[PDB]
Amino acid sequence: APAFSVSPASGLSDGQSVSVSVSGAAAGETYYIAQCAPVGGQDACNPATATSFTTDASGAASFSFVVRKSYTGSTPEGTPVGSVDCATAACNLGAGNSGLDLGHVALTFG
Repeated sequence: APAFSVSPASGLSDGQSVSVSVSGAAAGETYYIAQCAPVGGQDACNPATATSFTTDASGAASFSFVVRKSYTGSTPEGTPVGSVDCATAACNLGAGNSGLDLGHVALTFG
């Protein structure tokens, strides 16, 4: 129903920025946009790229974001495995709340 896409969805380089656009929801609902990837241990998420936004004009939210081939991630169990990479594993950028699920774009590194 809602809309969550990113211009550059492939061929992303460490540091390269990406364009994100959220048009579908509406004023009266918050959302959390973040990128996470599993690790040889369990799972890790990026804290620096951890940001949130809210809808309003017909539920629109377009802004400039960024990506990193490898980002310092950490387990959610008090176990900071260390840094995380997207070369051997894949990274997924999703954005939404527990009540509404917009979707996520699978990032690739060619």
